[PDB]
Amino acid sequence: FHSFSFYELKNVTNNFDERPINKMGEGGFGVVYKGYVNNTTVAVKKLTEELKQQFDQEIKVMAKCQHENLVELLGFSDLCLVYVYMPNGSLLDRLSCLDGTPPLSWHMRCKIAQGAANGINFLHENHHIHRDIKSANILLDEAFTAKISDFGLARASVMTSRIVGTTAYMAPEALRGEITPKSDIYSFGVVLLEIITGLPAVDEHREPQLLLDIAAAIEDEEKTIEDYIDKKMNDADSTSVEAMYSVASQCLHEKKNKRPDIKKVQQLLQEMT
Ligand SMILES: O=C([N]C1=[C]C2=[C]N([C]C(=O)N3[C][C]N(C(=O)C4=[C][C]=[C][C]=[C]4)[C][C]3)N=C2[C]=[C]1)C1=[C]C([N+2](=O)=O)=[C][C]=[C]1
Repeated sequence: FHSFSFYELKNVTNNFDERPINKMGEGGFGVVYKGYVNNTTVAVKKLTEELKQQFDQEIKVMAKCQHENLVELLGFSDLCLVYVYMPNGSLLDRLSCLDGTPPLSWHMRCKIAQGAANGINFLHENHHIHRDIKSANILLDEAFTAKISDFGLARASVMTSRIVGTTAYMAPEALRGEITPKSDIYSFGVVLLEIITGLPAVDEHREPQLLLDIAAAIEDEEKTIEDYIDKKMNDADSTSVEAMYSVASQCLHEKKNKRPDIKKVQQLLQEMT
């Protein structure tokens, strides 16, 4: 950790230039900018007291959660969080091949899914619920090691009146204010479908619009997973694919109690390879 000056961060972000190439992404909770400090390329997240909680929620969890499959926080400071730069961005942007990056091989996809499961496993073992598991919050380092980000809106492992998260990924019970680690499982389910299909979780111009409903159609023998396997790879085999799809289907059980725990997800993803 460390305590950066707002002016230093401002200086290394070209006055937080809200224009891409120093900007690199934007959630609901803030904007992310590229920076250089201590000869280290960094990410700078600039973030009513709700927002100030998400800052300390990020610090509190990042103060007591270091794992190979979680992003690393370097410091803080207009509230600003500083992270180690993830040169290969988000799983979402790499699945979509944004900026012309090569399609991820099935081999790398299988590694990213296990990494992502291990990061969720560490969170759940340390009595944290992420509450916003999605391809955009799985980041990729210099070796394409999966790194879970955005532990804002996380909570100790109940109902809330402020339903938060990303609709296209959220469990039914989470959409009704419930807060259970089994919500993280369902959302990871949607991530596994993104990995298999290369399709976004919501596409306004697509029928169906939600990848969730594609999942349901396949369970009702009206679609097939083979017909949805991402065509932008040459190293997929049916066995590993339909084994990963099996994990996603178990993850996407509408009834929370019938979904596996993150430990069983990890095991099933290992058995796959
Ligand atoms: O670094 C954090 N995030 C982020 C990091 C990010 C890197 N990029 C750029 C990116 O992936 N690029 C990929 C390669 N590119 C090319 O053009 C290319 C290269 C080879 C062949 C063809 C094309 C362009 C650059 N985009 C990013 C967004 C977000 C981060 C964020 C947080 N966070 O709390 O938001 C925490 C920890 C780390």
